[PDB]
Amino acid sequence: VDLGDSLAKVLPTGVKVTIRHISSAPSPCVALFAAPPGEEPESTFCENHFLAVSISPNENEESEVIIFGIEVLVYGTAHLTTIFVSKADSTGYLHLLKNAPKVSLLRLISNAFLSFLVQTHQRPGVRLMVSLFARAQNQYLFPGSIENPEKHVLDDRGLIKWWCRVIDPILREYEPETGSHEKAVDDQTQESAKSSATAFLIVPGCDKFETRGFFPITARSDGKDRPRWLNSYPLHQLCDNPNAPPRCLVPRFPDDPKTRFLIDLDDELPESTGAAGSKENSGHWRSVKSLAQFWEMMSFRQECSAGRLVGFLWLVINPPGLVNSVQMTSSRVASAFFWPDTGRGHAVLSEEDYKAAINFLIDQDFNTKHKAIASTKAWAEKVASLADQLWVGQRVEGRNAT
Repeated sequence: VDLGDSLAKVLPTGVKVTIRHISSAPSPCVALFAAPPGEEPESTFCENHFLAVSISPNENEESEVIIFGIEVLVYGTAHLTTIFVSKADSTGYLHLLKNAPKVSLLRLISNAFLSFLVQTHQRPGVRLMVSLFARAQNQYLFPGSIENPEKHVLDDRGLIKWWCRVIDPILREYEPETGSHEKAVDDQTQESAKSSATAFLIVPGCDKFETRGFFPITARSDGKDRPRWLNSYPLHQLCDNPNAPPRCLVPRFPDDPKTRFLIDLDDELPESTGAAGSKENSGHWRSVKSLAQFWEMMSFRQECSAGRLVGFLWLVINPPGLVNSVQMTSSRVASAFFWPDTGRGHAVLSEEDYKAAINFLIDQDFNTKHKAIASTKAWAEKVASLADQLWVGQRVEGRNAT
């Protein structure tokens, strides 16, 4: 599968953009889930992906300006692939694109990029998850672009609805499901031979009725027996032991408001925890006693109060030979699998060079058209240098006529 070609098929006819997809090779990382007492963490690898999208305000000119950046982290264990969105920002210069149709190009791009990474990181028989948290914030990517009067940002509620609309078409390429802890009918052999999926959304502070307000309108016509959007956390699909302490049941992503909370709660534990032969290693928090209580208390954190909201999204995909009733299995040992490389970027950088590529971009300026155009040329050359290529990326022309 080709990213530029996938993208060309969804972009409106005549829309021309340039893409640079850089990635890093899978390298060992800290587990997404904390280990329960007496066990080691699951062996976990992470692969960084970053897509920069630019336009040329005048064709047949070297002049490019970046309009969008999205970073996606792909985690792998023996039993779970996790595709996590870590960064996504615009610059506000998309308007410089002559004849730019009304559909959110940024939505189409994000959809296509995630779709691409799912197709190329899907392993046979292994559950795959797309995940993100949605909230308005100080995204690293493009400093000064906030001063650009043409950059239009959404608030928390708008971002949550936006991200669900990004996820919805990915979700609906897969078969409906009936329910994990639901009746064991003959929906077992049906949903198993085909790739299936459900989307899960939680917005702490919002009840089951208000939360449905965030769902795409497509959800109105799904049958009661096979909903595609659910207001809950898919615990039994993500965790092998739903009875382990709550600190083990929630994934820990970079810069995530919920991880910030997890870390504060972890600090309520005695420091004797983790130490050899410890008697203070139940892993139980002081102020929060269950997973249910974790989500409730999330709603009182800074990111969820005084008018702020954050939405947490999990798209859980069950490949053929797997239904949503099959509980997650553990790869832990009591106290390296095959990672297909078909969705690598235009440039595969070392961990060090990838960091330098992102940091260089962050160190640039996007306050005005002229400064952003200069920042774009500069970053493009830096990437080329790190990649040992003369020019990185490719140009894409939309083909979608519908």
